[PDB]
Amino acid sequence: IKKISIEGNIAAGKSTFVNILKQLSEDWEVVPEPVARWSNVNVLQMMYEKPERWSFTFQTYACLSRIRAQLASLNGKLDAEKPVLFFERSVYSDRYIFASNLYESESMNETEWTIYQDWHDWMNNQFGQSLELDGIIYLQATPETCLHRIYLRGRNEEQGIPLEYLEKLHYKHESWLLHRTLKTNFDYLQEVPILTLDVNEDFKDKYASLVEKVKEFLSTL
Amino acid sequence: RIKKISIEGNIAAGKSTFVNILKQLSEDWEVVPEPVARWSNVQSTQDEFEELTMSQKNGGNVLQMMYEKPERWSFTFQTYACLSRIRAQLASLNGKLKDAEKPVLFFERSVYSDRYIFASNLYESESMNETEWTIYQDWHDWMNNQFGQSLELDGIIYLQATPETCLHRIYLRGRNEEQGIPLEYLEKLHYKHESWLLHRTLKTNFDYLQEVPILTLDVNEDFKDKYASLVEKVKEFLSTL
Ligand SMILES: Nc1ncnc2c1ncn2[C@@H]1O[C@H](COP(=O)(O)OP(=O)(O)O)[C@@H](O)[C@H]1O
Ligand SMILES: Nc1ncnc2c1ncn2[C@@H]1O[C@H](COP(=O)(O)OP(=O)(O)O)[C@@H](O)[C@H]1O
Ligand SMILES: Nc1ncnc2c1ncn2[C@H]1C[C@H](O)[C@@H](CO)O1
Ligand SMILES: Nc1ncnc2c1ncn2[C@H]1C[C@H](O)[C@@H](CO)O1
Repeated sequence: IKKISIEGNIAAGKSTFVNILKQLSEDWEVVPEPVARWSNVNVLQMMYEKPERWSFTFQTYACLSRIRAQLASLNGKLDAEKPVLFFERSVYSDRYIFASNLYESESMNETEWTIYQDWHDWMNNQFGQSLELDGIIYLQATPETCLHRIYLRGRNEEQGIPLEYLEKLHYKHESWLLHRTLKTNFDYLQEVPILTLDVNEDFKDKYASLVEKVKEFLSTL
Repeated sequence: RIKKISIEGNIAAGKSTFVNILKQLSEDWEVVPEPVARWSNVQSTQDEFEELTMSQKNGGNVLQMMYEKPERWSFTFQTYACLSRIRAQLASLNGKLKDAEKPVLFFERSVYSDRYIFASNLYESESMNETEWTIYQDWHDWMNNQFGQSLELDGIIYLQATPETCLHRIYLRGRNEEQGIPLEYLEKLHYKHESWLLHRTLKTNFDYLQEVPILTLDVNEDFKDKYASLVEKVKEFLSTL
């Protein structure tokens, strides 16, 4: 099973795009972010209201529900010829973008962070080899595109998110995936291929061509 | 084929003492310490390069933090306490007792203590809200459907001391973080272990526990008074298995 992680900032349109991709082939399946599991255990609203209190509790639940659902979809599903499983984001995104960001903003203290890294390290050392990515698709949209789209989706918990939060997360994604300067202690990720895609335009325009590029990206793998 | 024996009892019941002495009777016996030292000095792993120039910094005390503000730090504590426990138990399960004839691996507390005794109590005491309590049980259960089976106990030895003995032995031990624990906290935990291990009425999400053999030992006495009898009882206990 070839595993692809779909990465991008909030409301760039990763659920939109991946849902579109699933249909191209029967050999293609998707692992969504468990946002409904998060809305009703509402830990998402809690952390966004009180980031200094609920940040670590969120990252734990977040990453845990992601590991669970990524593993459930390999342990079952697909006799498929050349199967691909696309992940809405990854364990690497949780830790080196969001959790790292919250730390950098002081919504996690040194203790919380250290515990979070030690849990991430262990949690991932049990599997890791099992959920290792073969490729990344970085959906690239500006902070402002992403602020507009948050308003379009209309989710109640995210309406307060300031642009400056999004710029931050945007800088982390560019550093990790475009400049490739961010260091994870998973050194295979340095030899993982990355398809960057501009998705700033309205999907009425340019969009469908992107999907043709993806069929391509997954020929070389 | 390693028999796993969990060693349970309240705080300062004397579990560390009894089982680290008890293990000298056999080379086929080894003990997995409760990783308390990791909880009072929290550290994550260092980069392969960073560690040649950087010291492993002394972390925070998430054990003190939890005592000082349980409604803030109970969830974070339970989560790490359980992770570190599992990690050590599994590591010694894969690690020790190669050339061993009748191996017994004695655990200091279990993953079930942390959930059904300690966390259960912080919930009940309102130190963890429903979300925290629900997130935690969801993690615990998952963790148990993986590495469990590999962790199943063959027995439990319950070292029974009065809340008052525990409190005394807390002062004796002199552990800084625990010095302001009131008798009432120890009372509640005593009660939880009674229901689990003596009366066996406490309702669990793991059925085999209802069947697991339990040896109850009274360790209120000065160590040397009952030592002879306790070792007798224990050995007559491992043979039933
Ligand atoms: N290219 C696009 N053009 C116009 N709207 C888009 C585009 N991509 C996504 N959207 C819309 O913006 C919102 C956020 O997209 P979504 O796929 O939910 O993002 P994510 O899952 O990455 O948070 C949704 O309303 C979606 O319909
Ligand atoms: N039977 C005993 N009589 C007098 N002191 C004891 C006895 N058993 C243990 N102690 C002391 O009580 C303290 C707590 O013991 P410890 O073995 O750390 O308990 P636990 O491991 O259950 O927390 C230590 O000072 C230990 O030396
Ligand atoms: N690992 C994470 N840490 C903090 N926040 C996260 C994380 N993953 C997803 N989110 C947020 C982004 C959107 O608000 C919403 C949709 O995924 O959930
Ligand atoms: N699972 C737990 N939950 C809350 N506290 C715990 C737990 N395990 C140990 N302790 C505390 C009690 C003693 O201070 C000391 C002995 O390990 O650490």
